[PDB]
Amino acid sequence: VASAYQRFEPRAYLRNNYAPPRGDLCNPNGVGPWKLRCLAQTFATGEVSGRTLIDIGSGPTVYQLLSACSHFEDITMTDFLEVNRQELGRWLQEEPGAFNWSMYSQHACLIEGKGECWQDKERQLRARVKRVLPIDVHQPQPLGAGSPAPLPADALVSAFCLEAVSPDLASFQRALDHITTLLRPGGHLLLIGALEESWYLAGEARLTVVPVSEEEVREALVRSGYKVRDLRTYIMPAHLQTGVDDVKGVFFAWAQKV
Ligand SMILES: Nc1ncnc2c1ncn2[C@@H]1O[C@H](CSCC[C@H](N)C(=O)O)[C@@H](O)[C@H]1O
Ligand SMILES: N[C@H]1CCc2ccccc2[C@H]1O
Repeated sequence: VASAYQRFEPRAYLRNNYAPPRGDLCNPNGVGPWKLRCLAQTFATGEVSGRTLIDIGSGPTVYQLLSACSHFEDITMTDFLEVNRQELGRWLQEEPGAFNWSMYSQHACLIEGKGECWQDKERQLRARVKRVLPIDVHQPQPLGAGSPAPLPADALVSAFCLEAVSPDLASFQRALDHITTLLRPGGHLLLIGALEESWYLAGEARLTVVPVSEEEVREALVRSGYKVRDLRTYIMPAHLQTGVDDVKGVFFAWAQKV
């Protein structure tokens, strides 16, 4: 795995999953609106709050934190690759060539229904993101020892990471335990991932994925000592099946550490 990700191309990844058609948020039945809606509805309950939040395996994306940013003042973004942390930086600093997340910011504002302009939303996200750290979910201590990230975190967010970096279920379970050590007791985990997928492309890189089911995800969460508050499934429509992968569905889980 670690070897495969060496050819991971952030620009090709973003283009494959966050540019039209999947990146076309106008159709409410798409995977993007669905993910944003799951994240928005969860935070809207007001039951997921605190001071610090860690995003596990952020890669070069920020959509997963658009609704979250208004509930946590200290946000930590992370990733295995330096190239991704660099791409993130370009957007956080508003540097040349940053990826345009404005459509997602606008829809998150639309979905949240607080009449917030998307520039304010992006402003808050850039402000509350205090650091982009390297990470390895396979190490018992993902962030290492003595990381600037406040621990234990109040909340964790991770999208398309674990299943995309573990050769099989077992590795998936350990990686889950590994990041859970970063979550404060009683804390919350918002996990999004691919269902029954086995590979996806990112430029020259061809990544293996462990095909997981909703039950396998639920059981793994429980085994890690979580209380599954909510677990949803989104079936990938034919129109969003483009050749960049073989994903069948997408899952969203809101688990609380007990
Ligand atoms: N061992 C590891 N530990 C943590 N993250 C890893 C990893 N190996 C690879 N990754 C990272 O996991 C990411 C999977 S892509 C997910 C990107 C983004 N979170 C989204 O929702 O689209 C990549 O950025 C990859 O570099
Ligand atoms: N590995 C992940 C990459 C991001 C993504 C987005 C939407 C649907 C599926 C997927 C999976 O391929």
